[PDB]
Amino acid sequence: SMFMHNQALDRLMNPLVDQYLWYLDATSGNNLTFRKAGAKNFPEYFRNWIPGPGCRNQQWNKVGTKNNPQTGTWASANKWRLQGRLNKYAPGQPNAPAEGFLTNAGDLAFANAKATGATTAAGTVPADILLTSESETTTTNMMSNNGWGAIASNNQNASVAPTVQYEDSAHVLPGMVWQDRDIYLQGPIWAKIPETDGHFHPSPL
Amino acid sequence: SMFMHNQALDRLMNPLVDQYLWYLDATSGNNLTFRKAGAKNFPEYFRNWIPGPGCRNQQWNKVGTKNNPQTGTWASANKWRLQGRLNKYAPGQPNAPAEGFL
Amino acid sequence: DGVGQSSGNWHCDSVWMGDRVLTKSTRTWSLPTYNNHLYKQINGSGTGDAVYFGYSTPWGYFDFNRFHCHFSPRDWQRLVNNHWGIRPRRLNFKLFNIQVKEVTTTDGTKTIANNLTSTVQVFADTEHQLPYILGSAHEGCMPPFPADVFMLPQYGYLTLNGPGSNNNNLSTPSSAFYCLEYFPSQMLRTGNNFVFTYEFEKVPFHSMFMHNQALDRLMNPLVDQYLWYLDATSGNNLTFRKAGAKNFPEYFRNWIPGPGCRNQQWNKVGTKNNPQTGTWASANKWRLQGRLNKYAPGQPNAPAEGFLTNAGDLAFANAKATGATTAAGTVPADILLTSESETTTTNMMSNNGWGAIASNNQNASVAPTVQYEDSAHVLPGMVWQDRDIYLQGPIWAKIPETDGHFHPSPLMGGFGLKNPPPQILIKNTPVPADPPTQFSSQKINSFITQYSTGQMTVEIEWELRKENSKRWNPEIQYTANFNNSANAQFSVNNNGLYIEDRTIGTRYLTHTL
Amino acid sequence: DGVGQSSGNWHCDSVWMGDRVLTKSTRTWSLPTYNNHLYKQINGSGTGDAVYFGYSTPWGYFDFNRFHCHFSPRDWQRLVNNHWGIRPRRLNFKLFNIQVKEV
Amino acid sequence: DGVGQSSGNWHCDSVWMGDRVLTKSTRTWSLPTYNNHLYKQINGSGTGDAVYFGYSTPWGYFDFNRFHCHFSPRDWQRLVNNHWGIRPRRLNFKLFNIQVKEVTTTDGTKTIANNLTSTVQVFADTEHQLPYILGSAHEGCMPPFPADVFMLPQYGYLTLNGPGSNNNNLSTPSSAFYCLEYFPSQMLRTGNNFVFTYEFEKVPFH
Repeated sequence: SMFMHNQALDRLMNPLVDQYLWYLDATSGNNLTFRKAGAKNFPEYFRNWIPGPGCRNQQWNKVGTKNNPQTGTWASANKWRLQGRLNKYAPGQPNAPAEGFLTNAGDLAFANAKATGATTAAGTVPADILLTSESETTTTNMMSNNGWGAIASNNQNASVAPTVQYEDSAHVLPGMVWQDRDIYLQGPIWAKIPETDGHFHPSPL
Repeated sequence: SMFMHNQALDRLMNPLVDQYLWYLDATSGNNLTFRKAGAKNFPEYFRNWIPGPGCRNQQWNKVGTKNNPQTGTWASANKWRLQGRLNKYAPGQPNAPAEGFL
Repeated sequence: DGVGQSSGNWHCDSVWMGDRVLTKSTRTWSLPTYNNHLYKQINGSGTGDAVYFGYSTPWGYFDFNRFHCHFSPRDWQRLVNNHWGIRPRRLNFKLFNIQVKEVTTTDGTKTIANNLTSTVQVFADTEHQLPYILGSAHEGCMPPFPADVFMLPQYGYLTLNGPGSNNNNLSTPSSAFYCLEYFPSQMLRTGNNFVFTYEFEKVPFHSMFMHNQALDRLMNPLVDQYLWYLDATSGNNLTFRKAGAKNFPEYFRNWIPGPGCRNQQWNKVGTKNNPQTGTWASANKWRLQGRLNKYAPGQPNAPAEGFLTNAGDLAFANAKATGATTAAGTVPADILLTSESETTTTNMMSNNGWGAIASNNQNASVAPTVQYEDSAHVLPGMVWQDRDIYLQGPIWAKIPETDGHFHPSPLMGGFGLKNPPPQILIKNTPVPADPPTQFSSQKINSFITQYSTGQMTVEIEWELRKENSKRWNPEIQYTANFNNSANAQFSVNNNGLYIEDRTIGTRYLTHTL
Repeated sequence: DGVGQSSGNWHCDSVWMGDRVLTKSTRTWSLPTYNNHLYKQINGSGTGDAVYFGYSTPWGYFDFNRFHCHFSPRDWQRLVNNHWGIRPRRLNFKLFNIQVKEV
Repeated sequence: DGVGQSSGNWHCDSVWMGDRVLTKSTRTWSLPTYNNHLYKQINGSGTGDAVYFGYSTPWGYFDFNRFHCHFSPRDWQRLVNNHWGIRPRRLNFKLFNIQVKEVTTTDGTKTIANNLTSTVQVFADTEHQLPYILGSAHEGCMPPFPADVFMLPQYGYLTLNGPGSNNNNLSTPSSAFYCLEYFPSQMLRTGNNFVFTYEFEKVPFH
C-alpha cells in the first residue's frame, strides 16, 4: 500500500448525528444514570475497530544534550531471547515514536557513501545517517511513547473505589487493524518465509 | 451462528473412562510421583482447546445501593489510546460479566 | 451368509507404494451390556472446580484414534527416518464374524451358551449430531499388539450445569438429552456384516523434520549488514554503529520466535525439588465459568535440559503400570516422557520469559530501565512449530464449531478436522425374560444376560512427503538400543506381556529453516 | 432368510419436508401366552351399573394409537409452534426379528 | 456350504502313469490352544553349549515333510525296485470339514459341546518371511498309517542371543520378534474350506 490514510480510526463517524447507543456514565446518587453517546464527545463513542499491536520502546531525543549519557544502548534495548541467549528486538512493529524522538533499532537507518567504518557521531543525528519514519501510520498503528491503554484493576463495592492499570504491551486481538512497515528506495524487496508449522501475517518486519 | 453451545470446553470428554495421559501430581518424599488423569477429576485432564481472548472490565452492580458513588465512569473505564489521546474501549470482546452485574 | 460360513477374513499388514502407505489392522473385541439397557443421568456433588451434569448410555463405541493402532514399531521407524511429512487420506471400516452369547447362573456357577438369533445394532454418525467424545485422548482404543483382545468402552457425554443454591450440578434449561435409538441404526445377526468408508479433507502435512538453523542465526556470517543503529549516547552527541562484524544480537531480523508462557520447572532429580504434596497449587491454569482448569499442555515450549513441567508435555506408561500412580527417586521406568527440545530453534523455552521491554521514558536526569515479559501472544511476523505426533499419541481432533478459531491445531498434537471420522456406536439388543401371564403396563425390569464379540478392521490410506536434501554428512536416525537386554525391545516378556520401551517422535531428519 | 441373517433394521427418525412430515418409530415387544391358549367368557355379578358379558381371548394386539409414540418432545415443539394444522395420510407397519423362546 | 453339507471328500491313493506317479493322502488332526493365546519368550540359563533366546507362539503348523506320509510300504517297494530316480514336481494342499468344539468343566467332569459359529484362521507363508522350522526333522508330521489321528505341533522359533555377564541367554539388539497376526490370514467357520497349490523348481534326480 503506497497510501497514507485519510482518517484516524477513532475519527471514523459522522460528526453531525449522535449514535443510538447508551452507556452508564454516572453511578452517583444511589441510582444508575445512562448517557446517550453523542453530542460531539468522541471518546465515548462505540467503535467497530481498534488500533494495532505493539509494545513500548525506549525513546532517545534527537537533541544530544537532553539524552542520558549511556556508553551503550544494549542494556536499555527491547530484547527477545532464544535458546537461553538474548537478542535485540529490531525492528519492532511499525510503531512511530514521538515527534522529535527516535528509538534503538526501532526503525531502519541507512548511510551515505561518505561514511566508511563502523561508526559516526554528531551533536545531533549525523548528516551521513539517513533516518526513516513511520509517522504516516499513526492513524492506525500504536505509538511507541506510551502503553496501549488501561484496564480494570479490581472489583468494586460501596466501600472501595474502582482503579485501573496500564497496559504497556499488546498483541493480536479479534477485530484489530494495522499498517505494515513501508518499503523504501534503499530497503530490501523480499524475504523468505521460513517453512514452519505456523506463522502469522507473514510480512517481513 | 444463531445457536448457543450445548457443552463447555472444559467439559468436552467422556466422563465414564479415564484418559491414558500421565502427569506429575506430587513431589513430596524426595521422589517423583506420576498420577494418571481420570477418575472424575476434571481440572486435571489434558485438553486440545482453550478459552477465548479478553480482558477484565470494571463491573457495576445493577442494584444501585451497592455501587460506589462516582460522578462519572470515564476515570474507571477500559481505554485504548491513539495519537496521544485516550478513547474508551467499547465494546470489548464478548466477555460476559457476573450474573447481576454490568 | 448363514450360520455356517464366515463373513470376513483377517487383514493386518502394511503396503508401501511410492508416496502412499496403506495400513490394515484387525482386533478382537468384547461388548458387555452397560447400565442394564438404561440411560442414567450422572452428576457431581456440591460446589467446586469439578462439577458436572451428563448422561451415561447403554451403548459402546469403537475408538481407533491413537497412532500405534495403525503402525508397528518397525513401520514407524521405517516411516520417520525416510520422510518429511504424513497426512491421512481415506479410511475403511468393517465389522464381521459377530457372535452373541448368553450367560446363565445356576447356584454360583456360570454356563455360557451361544444364542444364534440374537442381534447387535450399530450405526456411524456421519453428520456429527451427537456429542463428540473422541479426540479427547481417552482409553479403550485398539491395543498396540495384534494378539490382544480388548473390551469396548461405554459411551457417555456431559452437558451444561447450573447454579443451584449450594450446588452447581443442577441442570440448566438448555441441557441436552440425546437418545441414541432415535438414530436409524443397523441390526446384525451372526451372519451379516457392517462396513463404511470415509475420506479426509485436505490438511497440511505434519512436519517430520527438525530445523537446521535457529532464527537468530539466519544470515551470512561473512558480510556485515548495511543497516545502522544507535549504539552510544555518551558525550552529548549521538553515535550510530553499523550492524555487523560478527556481533549477532545487534542484527536486524525479519522474524521473531513463537508465542508461549512460563511454566514451573521440576528437576528430574528428586532430591533437588521442593517437597509439595501436590502440584495443583503451582500449575499454569486457565479458568472458564468461574472454575479453574489446569492449562495442559501449553504451546510446545521446551523446558531446560534436565527439567520437566507439570502436564506441560505428554507422558505415557507401560502395560506394567496399573493403578493411578507410580513413584521413584527419578522419573519412573514405567513412565514414558516426551520432549519438544527439537523445537527450541523457533519456539520459546519455558524456563524464562519471552524478552524485555522499555520500562520508562528518559531524560538527562533519569536512567533508562527495562522490564521483563513473562508471557507472549501472537504478533505479526512470528513463526513457531506445532507439537509433534508420537507413536502413542492421538491422530486427530474435532475443531469445535465456533465463530472464530486461530491456527486450529490440537494442543496435544494431531490433525484438526472440521469433519472428523464418524463415531461408531454399538449395543446389544435387549431380550426380555419370560413375562407374566396377567398384563402389567410397567416397564420390563428383567432381561436375559448376554454379551457379544467379534472382529473389526481399519484400513487407512496415508499420504506422505518425499525427502530431498543435499546435505553432505549423515543424519540422526531412530535406532534400537545397543545394549544386550533381558527382553528384546518392543516385544513380549516371559509372562507374555507386550511392552513399549519408550516413546518415539517423528522428528529426526533435518530441514533448512 | 434363514436363522443366521436378520429380517430388518432399526428405523426411528423424523423427516420434515415442505408440508409433509414423516415419522418412524421402533420398539421391542414381548408376548406371553394368555389364558393357556383358551377362550373364556367373563361376566360380572348381580345387578348394578357395572355389569358385563364378554370373552377373553388368547391373543394380543399392537396399539400405537397414542400421539407421543410417534413424536419426540422436540418434534412436537417444532410442530406446534410453526403450523396451523395436521392430519394423517398414510401409515406403514412391519414386524421383524421374531424369536420364540421356551421355558 | 452351510452347516449341513460337507466341504470335501476322502482321497488317499496312488496313481502310476508312465514316468509320473501321483500320491494322495488324508489324515485327521486335532488342534489345541497353545499358551492361552499368548506369545512368550523362552530362554535358557547360564553359560554353556546349549543357550538360546526365542519365542513360543500360540499357533500350530502342518508338517507333511517326511516321506512315508506320502508312500505306503508297497508303493515304496514298487518304486525303488523299478526306477533309477525320483524328484518332486507339484503339490496340492487342502483343509476341509473343520469343526470347532468347546469344553466346560463343572465340578471335576468335562462336557464337550460343539460351537457352530467359532472360527479358525490359517495362512501359508509363500515368501518365506517367517523363520523356517521345517527341514529340521522334528516330530509332528502326518502319521505313516492312514487310520491314525494326530495332534498338530506348536510353532516356535529362536533367535540371536548375547553375552551378558554370567548369561549368554541375554537378547541382542538384532533379536527379531515376529507377530503372526501381522500376516493376512484366512478365517474359516465349519462350512468353508482352504486350499492352495505349489510347484517345485527344477532339481536333479535322486
